[PDB]
Amino acid sequence: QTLRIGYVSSLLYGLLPEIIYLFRQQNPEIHIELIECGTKDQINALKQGKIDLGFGRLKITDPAIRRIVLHKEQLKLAIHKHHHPNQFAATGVHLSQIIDEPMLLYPVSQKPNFATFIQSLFTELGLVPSKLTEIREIQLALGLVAAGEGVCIVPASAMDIGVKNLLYIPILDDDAYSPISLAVRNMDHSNYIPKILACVQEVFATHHIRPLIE
Amino acid sequence: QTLRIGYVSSLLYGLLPEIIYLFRQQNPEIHIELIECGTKDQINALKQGKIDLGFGRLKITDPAIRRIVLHKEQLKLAIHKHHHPNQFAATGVHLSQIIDEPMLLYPVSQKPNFATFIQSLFTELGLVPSKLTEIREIQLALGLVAAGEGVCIVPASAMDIGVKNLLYIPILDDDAYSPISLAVRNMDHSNYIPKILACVQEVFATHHIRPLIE
Ligand SMILES: [Cl-]
Ligand SMILES: [Cl-]
Repeated sequence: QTLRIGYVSSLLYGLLPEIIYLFRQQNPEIHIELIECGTKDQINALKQGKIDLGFGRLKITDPAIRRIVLHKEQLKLAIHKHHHPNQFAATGVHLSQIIDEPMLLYPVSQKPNFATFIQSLFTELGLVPSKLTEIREIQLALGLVAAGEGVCIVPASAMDIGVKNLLYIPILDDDAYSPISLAVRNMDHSNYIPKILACVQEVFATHHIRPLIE
Repeated sequence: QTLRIGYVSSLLYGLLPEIIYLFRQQNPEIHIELIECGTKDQINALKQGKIDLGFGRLKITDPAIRRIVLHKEQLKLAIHKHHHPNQFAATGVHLSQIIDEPMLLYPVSQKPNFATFIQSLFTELGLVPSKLTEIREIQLALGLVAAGEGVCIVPASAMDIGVKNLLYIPILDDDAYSPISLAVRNMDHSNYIPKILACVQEVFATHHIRPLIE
């Protein structure tokens, strides 16, 4: 049997690869195909049987799809380490403090996506970012911050991406988090679902994190 | 005036963003456009005036293009930290030791590219890698190593990419390095060329590295 798992790349800096690695060692018989797939696109891919599991980073719902929320990652503002030493405290900023700053969004894809999500955080607060640029993928955006192209809001795990000379400052607003979720077809009764969820639990426990399931 | 700079993303984990940042602060008047462009594609882009500077990671020559070699990055084998504890010594491996291992190449693009370069290192030694898979971009490949998909040869600066649970082992063969080079049109006499080269020198000196120029 072949298990097709959709994922977004920003999740590769967190616990997901560990989870897949553990699943694989526990289930060596199963052939695993990892497939890069945007969060919205995972819905249709699941429906059409092109993937069996979808790991995504923003909330999208569908009646045919069960969304299993694993964890909420706090958002951070990535800045060049010498950018605004006084007005951007290391203890954190509110989104209201950064509307004047050149801001990098990601990815470049058909919307809705993480770029529209981040924009919505401002919109629901009645804030308007003054300059937005859409960048292909998160790692590029962080590279461009270091090169002097402004600021970029990222999930906590992106703090470890190896771009030099950055600081990652907490975003203080309540709604500023990215949910890590696992999507599956509602009428899929395969044993790989409880098996992968068991692996999620083992890895989270290893790291002293309680997942939002159980 | 607008300065168009081509780059490959793997260079964002090294000194390049610092260099661009310094250039920018020293030359605030100049508008800078950073453009993602493969190393071979930078040749034609320079010729057609679509970029003015091309930062690449493999050796490609053209009579109309001046190639300025800045630095040579040693290659490393990225492995899951528990993969072959005895046969892959942390002190280093020869390419001959890894031909049986599932190997991830990158990027997926029209050849020649870094994937064909890495393949050529084996070929010139009379070695044949048993299983090669081409992956879209370096960060994905490293994520897939962590998830259990095998091994991946990367430049030294990619050791800092934030994928968890990897080890990066020296490749011992003499030809196993990636040259960082700056490409320009031979008949381009703009002052941004000596200016960016001066910035390269300042940043390298900051890091106690002697560049291969001067
Ligand atoms: Cl992205
Ligand atoms: Cl790449």
